Amino acid sequence: NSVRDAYIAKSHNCVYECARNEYCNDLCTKNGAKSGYCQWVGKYGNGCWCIELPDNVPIRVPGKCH
Repeated sequence: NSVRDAYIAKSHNCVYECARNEYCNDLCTKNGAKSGYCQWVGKYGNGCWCIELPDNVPIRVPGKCH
């Protein structure tokens, strides 16, 4: 469908660095997701992972963050 679990991105192909869960939940839900949390030690380091983020919101994909 139109939603996916994903790292929400900020320009240009960067995760939102994090430490605490509430920050990520706030960020993710503002952007239409159901919830979110801070994933420590993931594919791109520590970043906010959103649950059921709408597909029109950019996400982290393979490539260089800058």
